[PDB]
Amino acid sequence: MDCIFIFRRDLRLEDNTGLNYALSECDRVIPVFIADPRQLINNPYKSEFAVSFMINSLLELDDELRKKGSRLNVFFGEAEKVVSRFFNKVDAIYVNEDYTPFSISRDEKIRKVCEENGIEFKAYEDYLLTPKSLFHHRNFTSFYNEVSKVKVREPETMEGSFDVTDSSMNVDFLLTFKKIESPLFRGGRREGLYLLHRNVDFRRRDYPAENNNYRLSPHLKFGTISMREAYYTQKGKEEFVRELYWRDFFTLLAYYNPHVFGHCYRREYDNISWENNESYFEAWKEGRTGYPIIDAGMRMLNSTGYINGRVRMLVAFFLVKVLFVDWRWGERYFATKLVDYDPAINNGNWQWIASTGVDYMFRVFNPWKQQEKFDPEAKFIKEWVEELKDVPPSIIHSIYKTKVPGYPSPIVNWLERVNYVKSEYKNV
Ligand SMILES: Cc1cc2nc3c(=O)[nH]c(=O)nc-3n(C[C@H](O)[C@H](O)[C@H](O)COP(=O)(O)OP(=O)(O)OC[C@H]3O[C@@H](n4cnc5c(N)ncnc54)[C@H](O)[C@@H]3O)c2cc1C
Ligand SMILES: Cc1cc2nc3c(=O)[nH]c(=O)nc-3n(C[C@H](O)[C@H](O)[C@H](O)COP(=O)(O)OP(=O)(O)OC[C@H]3O[C@@H](n4cnc5c(N)ncnc54)[C@H](O)[C@@H]3O)c2cc1C
Repeated sequence: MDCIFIFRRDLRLEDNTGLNYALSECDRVIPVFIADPRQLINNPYKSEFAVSFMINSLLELDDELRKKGSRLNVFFGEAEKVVSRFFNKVDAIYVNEDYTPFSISRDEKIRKVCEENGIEFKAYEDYLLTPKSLFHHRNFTSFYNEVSKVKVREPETMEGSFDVTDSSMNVDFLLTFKKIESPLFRGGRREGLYLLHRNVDFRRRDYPAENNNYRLSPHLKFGTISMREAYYTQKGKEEFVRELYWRDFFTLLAYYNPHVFGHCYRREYDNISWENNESYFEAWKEGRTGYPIIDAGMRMLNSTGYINGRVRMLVAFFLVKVLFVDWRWGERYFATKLVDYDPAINNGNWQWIASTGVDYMFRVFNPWKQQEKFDPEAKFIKEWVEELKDVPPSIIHSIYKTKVPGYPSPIVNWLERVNYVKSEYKNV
């Protein structure tokens, strides 16, 4: 048959489930990418960094296609409407299903349009490491132990034929949306594999100053490499593989509990009276809070669109349990900066930290203790907080006692706040 494959979040030609079936089931396959205005224009949850990474990855994907006497066929508009106008005469349409409300309804509409035109619509599982039917767990540890026993499908690629549509635009069109690139990523599968092979001490992955994180999230989220590939390449590293499974967990959690997008996983907490002091929130986004480690984190994130998991949760903790600001505010702000923004993964993590999610205990961290343990030399802090650039570490770790020039002193006492926020939770 003459069919179409629509890329979305699986920006690669290797080990792409839906693409594989498409290549083996039809004679010619037209590789398509649809620039959707609901995602690229006036998206409150849009990240400029994430977009650049996607565009760059889309540019790289286009090269791989040209090396096969084809090219990426680009269209513009809402997915369902695009299919409707341009593909009404194609045989079938292949894709990889996703798990968010937006994605689910978008595919339902494409399905309707497909039935009323005689186009076969085939969606396949690809983003997850495990089959979705296998989910039915309260917490992560329960999930991992049960599902990790299952065998991960091995990467594979089918041979086929890539065709083109003269009408369609080409990747050049997408350059309008690439406005500001992360100095820390370049996108594409080639960079992805390079990162996948750096040998780091994952053991010390908590220390920001060190370089022990693979920085693979954006590549996994946008699919320059498959979940299965990351898995087999690192199969021997238990720590990394278990963390890889956290992606599946949060995705599936959201898939089976759509209400997380807008409400608390544990609904009762939808009654918390967030102080939401717009003033503190503004200080948090600018990294002008009085805590060095928190300031360093936000500042890095702002200019880079990335921060390791340790800083990520310290920052999230501080906004929710110390400045007492609704986690949804932080969720949205992050969605705005993360080069690796993933709706379900971002949501899952925020709720976890705000303890309105999968973690049922009311977890608390000591900013100063934390700061001093994971950045003993204050190297990370000095790298991102301009003003403390020359203050000796010893002082920085106690900067609440002093008051260096140009650096605001703590905007609140975390201890008193955390106690109040908790009482407010128990109150509920
Ligand atoms: C900034 C960005 C732009 C992208 N543009 C395209 C594109 O043009 N074409 C394409 O095929 N794929 C695009 N992608 C890839 C996208 O991840 C896949 O298309 C995916 O299948 C779509 O579902 P999503 O939930 O990730 O949509 P996303 O782009 O995250 O979001 C789509 C819609 O959901 C809203 N939304 C996102 N997060 C939240 C939240 N936490 N709470 C409430 N609402 C939220 C957005 O505002 C928008 O209205 C883009 C991804 C990002 C992060
Ligand atoms: C408040 C908060 C928001 C977050 N938002 C996102 C997000 O929007 N998109 C996203 O991809 N990750 C998010 N995470 C998870 C995690 O921080 C990032 O995946 C990680 O920092 C990416 O950098 P890395 O690849 O170097 O991770 P490293 O530790 O090198 O690699 C570990 C890998 O395991 C997985 N992983 C590790 N921690 C988590 C986690 N907590 N949740 C899910 N998967 C994990 C990822 O594949 C990650 O690449 C968030 C975490 C927190 C606490």
